[PDB]
Amino acid sequence: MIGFLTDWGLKSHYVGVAKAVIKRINPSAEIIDITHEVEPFNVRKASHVLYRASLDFPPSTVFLVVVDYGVGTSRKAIVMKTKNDQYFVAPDNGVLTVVAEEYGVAEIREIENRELFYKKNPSFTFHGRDIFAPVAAHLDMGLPLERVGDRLLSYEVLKMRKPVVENEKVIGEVAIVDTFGNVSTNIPFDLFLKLSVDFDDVVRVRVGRKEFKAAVAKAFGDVDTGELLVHPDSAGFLEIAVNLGDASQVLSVKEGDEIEICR
Amino acid sequence: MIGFLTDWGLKSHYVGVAKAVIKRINPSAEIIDITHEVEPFNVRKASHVLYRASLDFPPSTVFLVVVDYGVGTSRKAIVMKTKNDQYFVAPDNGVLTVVAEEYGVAEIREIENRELFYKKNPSFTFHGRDIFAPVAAHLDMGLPLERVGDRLLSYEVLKMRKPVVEKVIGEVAIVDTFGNVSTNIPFDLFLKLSVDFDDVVRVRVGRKEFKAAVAKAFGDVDTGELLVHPDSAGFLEIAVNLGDASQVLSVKEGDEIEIC
Amino acid sequence: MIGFLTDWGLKSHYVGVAKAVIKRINPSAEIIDITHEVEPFNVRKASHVLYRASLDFPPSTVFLVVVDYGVGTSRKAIVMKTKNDQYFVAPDNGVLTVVAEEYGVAEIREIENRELFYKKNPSFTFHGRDIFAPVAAHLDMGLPLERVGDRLLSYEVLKMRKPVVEKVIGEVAIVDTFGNVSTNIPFDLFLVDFDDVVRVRVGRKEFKAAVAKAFGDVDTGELLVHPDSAGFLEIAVNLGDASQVLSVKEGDEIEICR
Ligand SMILES: Nc1ncnc2c1ncn2[C@@H]1O[C@H](CO)[C@@H](O)[C@H]1O
Ligand SMILES: Nc1ncnc2c1ncn2[C@@H]1O[C@H](CO)[C@@H](O)[C@H]1O
Ligand SMILES: Nc1ncnc2c1ncn2[C@@H]1O[C@H](CO)[C@@H](O)[C@H]1O
Repeated sequence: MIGFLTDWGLKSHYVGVAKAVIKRINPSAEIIDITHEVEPFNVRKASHVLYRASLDFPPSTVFLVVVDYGVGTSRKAIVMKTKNDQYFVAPDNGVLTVVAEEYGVAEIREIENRELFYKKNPSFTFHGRDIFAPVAAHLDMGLPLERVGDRLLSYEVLKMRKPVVENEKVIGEVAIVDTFGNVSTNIPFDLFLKLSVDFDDVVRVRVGRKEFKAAVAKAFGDVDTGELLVHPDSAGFLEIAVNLGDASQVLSVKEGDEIEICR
Repeated sequence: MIGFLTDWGLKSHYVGVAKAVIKRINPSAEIIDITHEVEPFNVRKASHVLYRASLDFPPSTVFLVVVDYGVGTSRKAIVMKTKNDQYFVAPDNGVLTVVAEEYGVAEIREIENRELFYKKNPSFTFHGRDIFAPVAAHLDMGLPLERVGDRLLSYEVLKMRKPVVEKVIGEVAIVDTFGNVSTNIPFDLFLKLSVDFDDVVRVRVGRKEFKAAVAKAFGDVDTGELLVHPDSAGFLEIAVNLGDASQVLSVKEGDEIEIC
Repeated sequence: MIGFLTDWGLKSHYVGVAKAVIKRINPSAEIIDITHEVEPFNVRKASHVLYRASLDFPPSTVFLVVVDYGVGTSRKAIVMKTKNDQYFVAPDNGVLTVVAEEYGVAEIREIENRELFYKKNPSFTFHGRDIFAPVAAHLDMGLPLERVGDRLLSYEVLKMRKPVVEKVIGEVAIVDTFGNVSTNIPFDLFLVDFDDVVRVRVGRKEFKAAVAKAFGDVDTGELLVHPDSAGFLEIAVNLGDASQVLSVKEGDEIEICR
């Protein structure tokens, strides 16, 4: 199957034309949209969403990831193979930073085989349709990776301050704010569990100059309606939520904001 | 096939990983999204959307319904088979109220067979992915109902105000993209008011009253005018031709409406 | 395959039931959503989106186009085949204006064969589900065009001002999610050369913009004029929102001077 992730939006016809190109190449291709609502050009956000979603896709899955503000420039178009046997077709702009770091890099190829393109002369600003989609389509069809082009020894990496445990607390950043307003950080709940904390404990969540108390719980309903809670999200990350409410509003936080959780 | 309905939104990756899990259990599963934009936690809205959508799905359809604010709590995870031969995989929180009342209940099973789960250790807040989705996939693929778990004799029901005639009185059930206001009032029940097409009735919402023409199509009235008619599911719906009824009437779902 | 375009939105269950209907007629039907977020009743916007998307769909593609404010009225329901071998199932309200003009019309049939319907008695306001969807499904299965109904020798046309060159002038056709402003001006006509700086006039205000190939060819936040993925001249702000910066909306007149 092909996992599809972009910042194109479902309002425009861009997603549909890319799917048409894929289906023209392989009528039997299975395309699963991860999301097409990544905020415009937000590669940092996309890198996180990609990793978390990839955890639920099987080995051999080909991911079409296109959040490409540098489309048409000298930035490289690449295909990465992670040590967990998954494939990623994307621009070399750092969007593959998290999967590369979490799964390990097995091999990286630059897309040079023009025979895999949808058009002889790709549009200057829509490589997603003319280069990335068809390449993902061919790979998902059995095309050997080596046929995409020559290997690369490096790839662009997004500078990120790794979440660490230091003196009774864990420091990190807000990675994703979902539809409910739940605030998921880049702090692994396992890392958080090294602060010798447990469900039913109460910890302090610090955002900027504010400090909130929050119960460590398993489910939203484990606290009264409207109350804050700290729990592990579906991908194993520490998330802050408000039962039947919006944590991003209560904390007044947005993606990228530094967040601290004291024991 | 599988009818998918949630309050997860299409912006998050939640819907995609759920479909991936389903596709992993059954590569040829046909998944049709009813909607994933149900307002967060709004089980009442979902209960109506579910029923109206189900009317166009064939018998044997397995519906995956997940608007589950109680995920991870003691609330039951169930599978309901209605008398019209449709199956519903959902939390026991009242979201299946309308399909239960309209189609009647044939059987109810509590999801207990852990071998039907996606992961050995289900997440505390994403049963949609770890329990409901895979169970819906297995069911849509043949799995006998008895393989789900023990039977249940009752299910949580959403308290509702059954629409009656005496004028007609009901509630706004769904406000769609266009702002059309669909009620829980069957258009047939309304016709038992000696009313007829072309007649002008009065719409009473809150403390305001409007004049509305009984018509068949939006274009049967001048642009911007209010009309009362049967929507695609047989329910009385109020709309503004080339306009937004919800804005004009300044009404929201759950709102009580009166037609004299 | 079927290209699906409407103004129904993805929030409502309408799109879903329409797809269920297509699938019941043909379980193997391949449905590709072009968009369901066309502004309500905006047939003009839909006509441009339909054409631009259709350029990337193969011949023999069946397009289900339903932006039908006149649903339930005397407006005709039709099936149009264009000379580029694509089929369009839609209301006769001008939504097919652009594909008809750009590709040329091969034939038009009024939908009269009721055996192609979803139900004997179609709803008054959801022909998308009861008439258009099933018809598109059948055509996609190989149903001969002559089996749809009788031929029509005309169709409703949305009058439109054609862009020119004298500096060139045109109108904003589509503003995408990024805020990029795509016009109805073919970038070929426009072709001045890349790297030159031109003037963009949007009513009373004027802006300077670089003619470039990639958004990144200018500095962050700067304006550029380039060909979009369909070949139309588009105005964009690198890493920004041109629609906001230019304070323009679809339908607005746009001028570009050397
Ligand atoms: N105005 C813009 N500035 C920079 N990048 C853009 C702009 N519009 C679209 N893109 C990028 O084009 C890519 C698709 O080719 C998208 O992933 C998007 O990030
Ligand atoms: N902050 C929250 N409070 C209560 N329920 C929630 C919250 N966030 C998500 N959910 C529920 O989790 C379910 C998915 O597991 C969704 O159907 C949603 O209703
Ligand atoms: N209030 C309304 N006025 C006019 N047309 C409408 C209204 N609501 C829905 N429609 C049309 O009904 C069609 C679907 O049957 C849609 O394409 C939409 O344009």
